[PDB]
Amino acid sequence: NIFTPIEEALEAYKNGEFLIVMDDEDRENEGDLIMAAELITQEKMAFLVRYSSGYVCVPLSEERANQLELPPMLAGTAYTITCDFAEGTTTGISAHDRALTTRSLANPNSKPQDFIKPGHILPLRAVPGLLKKRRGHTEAAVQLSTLAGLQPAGVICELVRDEDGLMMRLDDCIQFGKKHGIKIININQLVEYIS
Amino acid sequence: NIFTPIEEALEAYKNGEFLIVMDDEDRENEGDLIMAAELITQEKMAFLVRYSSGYVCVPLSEERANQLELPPMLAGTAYTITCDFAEGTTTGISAHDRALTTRSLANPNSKPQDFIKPGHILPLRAVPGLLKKRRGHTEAAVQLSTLAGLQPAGVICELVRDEDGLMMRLDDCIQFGKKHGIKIININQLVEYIS
Ligand SMILES: O=C(CO)[C@H](O)[C@H](O)COP(=O)(O)O
Ligand SMILES: O=C(CO)[C@H](O)[C@H](O)COP(=O)(O)O
Repeated sequence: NIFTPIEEALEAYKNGEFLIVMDDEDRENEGDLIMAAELITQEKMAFLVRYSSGYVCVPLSEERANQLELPPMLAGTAYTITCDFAEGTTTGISAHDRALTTRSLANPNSKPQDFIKPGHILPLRAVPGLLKKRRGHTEAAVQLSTLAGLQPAGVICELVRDEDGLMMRLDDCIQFGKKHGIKIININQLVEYIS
Repeated sequence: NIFTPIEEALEAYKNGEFLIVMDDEDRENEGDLIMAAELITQEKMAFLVRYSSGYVCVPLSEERANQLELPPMLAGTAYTITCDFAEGTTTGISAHDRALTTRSLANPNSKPQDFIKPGHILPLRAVPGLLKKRRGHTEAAVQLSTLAGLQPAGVICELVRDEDGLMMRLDDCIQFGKKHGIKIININQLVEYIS
């Protein structure tokens, strides 16, 4: 009575909804909002930023990051050099611009030269094999997109409490999901489904 | 009747208050919260994240960034490789951790090896000469800290509207300052003072 079955969650994800994603069933886990990169709108980005740390990340497969010439920031969360999609952005940081950059990272027609680096989005490199190889939120995002038949790209950020800025643990995530009509899943659940 | 005189603003800054900082007097300017890096607490970081884009940046002088071995992210806003202060942080992204990292970047006793890279704070390299050479929010932050007799390090983020995630222009910044008891200045004002 807490977690949504995966096949129902995937349909929500396919229809451009966020999912609240926990590591497993533990009450002390902190929740992330995750949705498909190609489906994030200005309004949905505004929502994500409003209720999160605002350190908005875009999980991509290593292969896709390689195609887009987004190398690891250095040579643990696998940050690439940051970026903005050049055409149609100004400040880069706005909900509109962050959403556009995120959709562009998912778009299979995007080219390396279409992006300015550094920028205001944080792409992440998901390991090949995804959740079977690393049970990270990065791998979860790309896995969800893959299972949904979408481009292997997601967008994520950590839920934070309005009251005090503490990250939302399970109880608060359940409350947030109820208030905003967002389904909750956990990574263990996803691993079980694909295994 | 909008902008606080610089000497009064500096005293507020010295006492660990944020300032709302605009480029000049134009009503279309978007506002940033800026405060001294060494003075930011868990609670003040929570506040900054709550009302901003959450893409929290820490302006440092080039000399200080060089000392801390924080090279430009690539070889426009001058991002360095991101970082977390290692000791006393866990997730890096929490208000507590982001605040600690920010204070640590200001601390003249901090050493390069004290930080993990990449991380969850975005240090920025302010150009030598600060606002006399580049009228950026990066240079403004380091200038304010310098004028306040503090370490040449600040912390900044863009104010965003709760309603729709649009960046706060002047009118909304005035409202925000009144609601939260935060003074407003502009960069042109600061340039005039130092010139
Ligand atoms: O959720 C997170 C860590 O709690 C962050 O969103 C991170 O950017 C990606 O997570 P991971 O390192 O688990 O892939
Ligand atoms: O305020 C900003 C741009 O509007 C951002 O905070 C940026 O990180 C630093 O600004 P600048 O490039 O002006 O130094």
